[PDB]
Amino acid sequence: QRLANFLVHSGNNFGAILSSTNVGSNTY
Amino acid sequence: QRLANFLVHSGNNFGAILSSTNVGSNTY
Amino acid sequence: QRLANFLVHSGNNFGAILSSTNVGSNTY
Amino acid sequence: QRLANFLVHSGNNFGAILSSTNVGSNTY
Amino acid sequence: QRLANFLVHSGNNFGAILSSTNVGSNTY
Amino acid sequence: QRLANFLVHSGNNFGAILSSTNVGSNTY
Amino acid sequence: QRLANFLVHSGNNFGAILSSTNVGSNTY
Amino acid sequence: QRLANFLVHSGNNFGAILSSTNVGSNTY
Amino acid sequence: QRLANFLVHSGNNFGAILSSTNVGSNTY
Amino acid sequence: QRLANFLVHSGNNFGAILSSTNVGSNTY
Repeated sequence: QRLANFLVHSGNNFGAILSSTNVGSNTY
Repeated sequence: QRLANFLVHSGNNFGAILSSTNVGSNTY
Repeated sequence: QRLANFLVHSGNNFGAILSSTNVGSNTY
Repeated sequence: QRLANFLVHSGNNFGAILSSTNVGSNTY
Repeated sequence: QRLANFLVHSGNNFGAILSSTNVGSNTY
Repeated sequence: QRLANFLVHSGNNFGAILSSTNVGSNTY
Repeated sequence: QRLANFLVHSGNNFGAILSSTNVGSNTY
Repeated sequence: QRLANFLVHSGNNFGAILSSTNVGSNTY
Repeated sequence: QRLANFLVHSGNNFGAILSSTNVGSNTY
Repeated sequence: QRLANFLVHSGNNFGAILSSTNVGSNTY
């Protein structure tokens, strides 16, 4: 039913790649 | 039913690539 | 039924590419 | 039903790759 | 039902790869 | 400069009240 | 400069009140 | 500079109150 | 500079109150 | 610079109060 192909070429990674990132950084 | 092909070429990554990022950064 | 081909060439990435980003940044 | 192929080529990784990262960083 | 193939090539890893990382870093 | 008064009366709460909620729910 | 008064009356709470909630729920 | 007063009255709490909650729940 | 007053009245607590909770619950 | 007053009244606590909780619960 569902098919997916992923091909990634990264030289230098400082962020997110195929990732899920959560940052609160709230202030009260 | 659903087919998807992904091909990404990144040299330097400082952000998000194929990612899901959440940032609150709320203030009360 | 649904077919999709993605080909991306990025040199330097500081933002979002094929991503979903959410930022609150609310103020109360 | 669901099929997925992942192929990643990373030279230097300082962030997240195929990962799930959570950071509170809240302030009260 | 569910099939997944993972192939990762990392040279130097300073972050997370196929990982789940949690960091509080809260302040009261 | 900025002044704000909040007064909320809730009987039963199943959603968000004075909150900031983020839901990805993306599909690739 | 900034002043804020919060007064909340909740009977039964099943959601978020004065909170910041993040849910990935992504699918690859 | 910044002043904030919080007063909360909860009878039964099943969710989040003045909290920051992060849930991955990702699928690969 | 920053001042904050918190007053919470809870009868029965099954969730989070003035807390920071992180749950991976990822699937590969 | 930073001042914070916390006053909490709990009858029965089954969750987190002024706490930081981390739960992996990942699956591979």
